[PDB]
Amino acid sequence: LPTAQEVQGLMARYIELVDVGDIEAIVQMYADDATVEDPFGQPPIHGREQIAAFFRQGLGGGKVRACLTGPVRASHNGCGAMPFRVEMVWNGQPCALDVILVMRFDEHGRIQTMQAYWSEVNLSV
Amino acid sequence: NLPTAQEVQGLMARYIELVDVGDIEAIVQMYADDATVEDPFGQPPIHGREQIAAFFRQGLGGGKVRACLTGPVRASHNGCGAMPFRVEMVWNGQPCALDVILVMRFDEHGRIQTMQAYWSEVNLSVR
Repeated sequence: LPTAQEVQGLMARYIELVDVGDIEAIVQMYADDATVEDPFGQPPIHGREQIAAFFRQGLGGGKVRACLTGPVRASHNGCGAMPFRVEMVWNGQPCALDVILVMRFDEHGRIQTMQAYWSEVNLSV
Repeated sequence: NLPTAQEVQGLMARYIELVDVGDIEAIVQMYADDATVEDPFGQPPIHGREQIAAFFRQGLGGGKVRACLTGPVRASHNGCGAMPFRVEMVWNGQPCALDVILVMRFDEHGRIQTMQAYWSEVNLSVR
């Protein structure tokens, strides 16, 4: 069960993995039976196979940039939240998306649940 | 009347305004009667307006707390939103800043049903 400082580290690395687009390293940060709700409000994705398919589709050939826009907030029960921005172009016009991610880690330092808050009101193009 | 994403951004932005001014009463008014609060997340939750009101009395009550948004409010389509903000106050006899992230869920009447605040000592900064 990751300490507060370890959570900050695990989460910062996660944005780094998204920014570079290493899909396989991203999937390995998740527990084998992790759950993903992105966007929060829609039905959750379950398991690495489904999570992998989700990322291969989203970060696939997309060429995306992602960066923390503020410090990672972490608690003492293996949970944390962070604000970040996702930028693309694919259309000639710069597009941005502001998101806040909430994660709960397990006793092995793997992501058990992940929830991303954002909607169309967070798009800026 | 479950708030839309845009209404959530408004409600949450308003919440911080009240915390800044210090209107403790206007804040408790925003919570539903059987609302739940977890601040900081990881601690046992407080149930009911009574406890909640008692809670804010202790915290915001004593101390000239200051607070501002540090980024836009993220909002879902099912009455939930999350936002990042900073709190400024006097900690253990020193000027300090606290970086926080709040997660809220509203009910069918625009009242806060659940509130969870993420922060720890790792989010504490001097001056």
